[PDB]
Amino acid sequence: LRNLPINQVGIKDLRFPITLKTAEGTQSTVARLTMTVYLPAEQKGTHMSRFVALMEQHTEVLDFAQLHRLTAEMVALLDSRAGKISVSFPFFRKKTAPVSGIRSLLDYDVSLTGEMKDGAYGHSMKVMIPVTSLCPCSKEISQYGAHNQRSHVTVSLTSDAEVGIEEVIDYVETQASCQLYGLLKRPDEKYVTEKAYENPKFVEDMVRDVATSLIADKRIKSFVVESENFESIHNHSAYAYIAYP
Amino acid sequence: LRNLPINQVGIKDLRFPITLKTAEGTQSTVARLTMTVYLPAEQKGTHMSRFVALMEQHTEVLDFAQLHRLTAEMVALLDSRAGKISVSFPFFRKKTAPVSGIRSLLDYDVSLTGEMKDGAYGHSMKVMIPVTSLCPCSKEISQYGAHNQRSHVTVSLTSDAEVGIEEVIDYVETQASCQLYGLLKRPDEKYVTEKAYENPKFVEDMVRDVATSLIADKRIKSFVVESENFESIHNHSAYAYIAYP
Amino acid sequence: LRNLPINQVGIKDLRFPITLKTAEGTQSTVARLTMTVYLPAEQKGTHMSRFVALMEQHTEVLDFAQLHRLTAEMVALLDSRAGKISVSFPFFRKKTAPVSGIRSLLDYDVSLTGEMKDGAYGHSMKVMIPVTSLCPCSKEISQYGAHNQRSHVTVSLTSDAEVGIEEVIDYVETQASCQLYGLLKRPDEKYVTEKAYENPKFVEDMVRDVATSLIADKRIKSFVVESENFESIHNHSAYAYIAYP
Amino acid sequence: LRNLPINQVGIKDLRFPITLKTAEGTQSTVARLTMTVYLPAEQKGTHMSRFVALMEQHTEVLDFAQLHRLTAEMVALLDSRAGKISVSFPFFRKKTAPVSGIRSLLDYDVSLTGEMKDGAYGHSMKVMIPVTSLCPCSKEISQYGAHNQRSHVTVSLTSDAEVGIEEVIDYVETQASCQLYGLLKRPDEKYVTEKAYENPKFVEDMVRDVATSLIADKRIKSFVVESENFESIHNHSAYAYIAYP
Ligand SMILES: Nc1nc2c([nH]c(=O)n2[C@@H]2O[C@H](COP(=O)(O)OP(=O)(O)OP(=O)(O)O)[C@@H](O)[C@H]2O)c(=O)[nH]1
Ligand SMILES: Nc1nc2c([nH]c(=O)n2[C@@H]2O[C@H](COP(=O)(O)OP(=O)(O)OP(=O)(O)O)[C@@H](O)[C@H]2O)c(=O)[nH]1
Ligand SMILES: [Zn+2]
Ligand SMILES: [Zn+2]
Repeated sequence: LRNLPINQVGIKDLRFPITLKTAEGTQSTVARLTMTVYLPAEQKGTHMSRFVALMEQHTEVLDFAQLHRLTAEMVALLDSRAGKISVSFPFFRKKTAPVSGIRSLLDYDVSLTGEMKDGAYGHSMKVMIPVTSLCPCSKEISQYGAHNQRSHVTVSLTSDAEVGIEEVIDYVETQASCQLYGLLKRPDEKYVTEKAYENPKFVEDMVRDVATSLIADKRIKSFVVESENFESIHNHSAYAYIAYP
Repeated sequence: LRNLPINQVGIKDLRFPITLKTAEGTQSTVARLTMTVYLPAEQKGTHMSRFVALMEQHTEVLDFAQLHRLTAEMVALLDSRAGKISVSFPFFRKKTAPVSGIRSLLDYDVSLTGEMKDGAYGHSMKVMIPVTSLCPCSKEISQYGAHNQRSHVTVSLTSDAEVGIEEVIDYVETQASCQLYGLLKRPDEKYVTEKAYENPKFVEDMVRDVATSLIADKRIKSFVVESENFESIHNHSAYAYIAYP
Repeated sequence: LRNLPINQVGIKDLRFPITLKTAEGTQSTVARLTMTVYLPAEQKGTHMSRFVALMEQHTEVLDFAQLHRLTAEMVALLDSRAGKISVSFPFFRKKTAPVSGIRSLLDYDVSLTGEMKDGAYGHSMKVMIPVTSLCPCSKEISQYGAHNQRSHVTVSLTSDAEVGIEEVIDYVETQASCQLYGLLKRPDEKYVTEKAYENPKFVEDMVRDVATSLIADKRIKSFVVESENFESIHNHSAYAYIAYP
Repeated sequence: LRNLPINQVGIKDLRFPITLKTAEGTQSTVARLTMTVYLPAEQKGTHMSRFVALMEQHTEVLDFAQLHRLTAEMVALLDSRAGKISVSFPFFRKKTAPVSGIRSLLDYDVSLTGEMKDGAYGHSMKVMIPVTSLCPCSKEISQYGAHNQRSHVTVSLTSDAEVGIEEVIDYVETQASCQLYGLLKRPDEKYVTEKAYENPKFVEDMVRDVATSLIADKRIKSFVVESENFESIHNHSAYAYIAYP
């Protein structure tokens, strides 16, 4: 009576090396794990060591399948009817060379969750994409030139089916006025202006475009899209988000 | 070209100094503000300048009523049906050492949110109370000693009636194995050490014990209680939360 | 023999409200304090409560004089021949209106140190200034428009004599292609492009210009100047610094 | 127009995945890189693209020698007399629980720096070891219990000879009231709790005890030892450092 069920309990912010397999190759990274389960009213404690125990044992590559695998095994190991694992980490993508084979690397911040309710599995995903946004109402008053600044686009979402980290990166960068590339001389600098100068976007635009994509994709049962446009003109961001449904 | 509502759009993390009135006095602090409005589909973009305007003008001491006032004035100006203000800040309170009674400030992190949805007002608040936790497992099994650590309890709740920040602080501080003070003399430090060793609590115990107090407060419609213990024997945290309902 | 003198010891990251007096008015803020003293080889411990004790007692406005005052009083209170106090906090500046009396606020991150060696006082200062830098080699390849991004300029320095937080802000913004103002319509936006478009600067330029000022000022016995130009084109900064002498 | 040398100029916080070789094995981690060169007075600007180039090309396991190799290759390419590379990263090591012997990784933060000054090479390294501290004052004065907390010991040193990261870890872990492990079973947790209560240490004691070990290592020319204890009875830290010489 006095004691209540605890929605979730376990470890949080355990920093752990993970080798990650996505559909454009395997890569090694450093993740930060949160791992928890439902604890019923009559049980005083969960078992804290078993969460770390699980991760130490499982040196298998982490993909969508392996994340289900761990999460079901977790509820198993700790004798609970529910629980979640989250894995946050930087994710790197190789961008092949638009000039002579000089291809740069770009870093993204990604976070995968896996959840077991009673036997039912559910997964969700969060990905932050840094982009170079350009303003179209700052080119409208100025005869020449415009207000350019770095902007971040986060995309949180839930699906029944597997959805690649990169598919989401791409969903976002497609709409990007111009995305972040690696330093290449004169050649790669000419067409970074013109792509963002004649089609520039606001914080409101960026969320709409990305949302439109996300509505289309029947796998995505729900999402949130945030864009943050760090005004160079003030020490504070322009911000907007959309949730669906 | 466009056909998508934006749930919220505005400025985020405007860092702004403020003067705050609470039951126990008035203080000067520094705040992060996020302020945003609903944006209808065919409307292309909100009016970013107007947020900042609103805040430069109002020099009024912040208080439950003032937040309401400010959030209704915000949807008015930017001409919108719904909107949100959130103000985050360190909050100070004067404490009394338990034996010697020497006075010292302790610091807390607060976030207060006002929301308007078609004339209706809601306010929620988040508060973070650092306290001490001491492990009952370590106490029991050991011929002496008990590992203890600083821990963050974070309460978020919603209410129609105003709940004082200090009120949420007392609910937590009371239940903590023991609480923190800036100033302690030998007898004080003797007191607190022994207090913790007498009243050990799992992360489960804290959130449970705090949740109950909250449930016993008719004003509170909903809450989350989190407790993170930065285990002094691990390099990760123990973590638990209860959500009501 | 086995035990050594400890250069410094005390409290670190004590978060405390301070009312700060500079030569353009008094303002209230929230500071983070580090406070320490030399501990000789024969002494096992310092006195940790006295650092907090001092701050609780002294509710006098903090200016250059008051910071000496505290620092000498500190070594006194804790019976040591040396020690330092540092105070970090955000500092706000009122920027009067270039159009009809609509004047915005901008936040800066400042940090003041005070040190007593044997009786000799020494002070130093650190100030981070956010600026809107524009590139002049990105306007050189493009016929119209250029690569604009937010950049941060930190200025650390030591003086015999008082040097105002604002004098340093100004030293930096003078050289600024354009500095951060508050949102004003059409009027204030026209001359934010032209000031940074015809005189744009790199990371190397910004450090040189600011250094030149700092060499001039006979009060400044030494400094460091850092500029960080967060490339919107990559998730990593362009960086440079100069130390003198 | 210009007449001022720049001590260092380059890119900062390039976030890059790496493979690292140490005495006890080879691991995959993620790194922040800062790379910079000396810039002579009348030379206007360094060549930012070339830093990134250098790193995309070299896929070699990182190791003491490789850092040297990389920093000499860097001044070569950018055509400069002096320069600095610094690589920061989480570092993992496999530990053995003290009683049960169960294996678990603990995580550390390392920063390795190479510097070239006119053909001469220097390397320094910084390392942060989380450990447990337990107060001897609290132990003494109290009829039972001792407040303890997690604490960060941070060692920075310079040497002509290579010092293994794990070597610096062992110097600290040994002196800690007790050390951390990811996995502990009851007997293990019993062990560590009791170990700390037996070997209590002021922040003064730790840095002192660790400093001595360092002094006893002819390879180390200079060092700083810091220890921050996140006091479980306060909301600020105790802090001390020794600098040699
Ligand atoms: N549930 C819980 N356990 C904790 C906390 N802090 C803490 O040190 N522990 C340690 O973790 C233990 C929980 O059980 P455990 O994971 O070691 O597993 P167990 O001994 O119950 O059985 P096992 O050997 O089958 O895993 C407690 O007995 C205690 O020693 C906490 O806040 N909550
Ligand atoms: N020096 C030191 N003191 C500590 C640490 N941790 C800690 O709790 N303390 C507490 O702080 C005390 C240091 O003295 P204090 O500031 O209370 O002053 P005091 O009792 O020596 O004399 P006072 O009453 O004249 O100030 C210790 O006795 C201890 O209870 C630490 O790491 N170093
Ligand atoms: Zn325990
Ligand atoms: Zn103590």
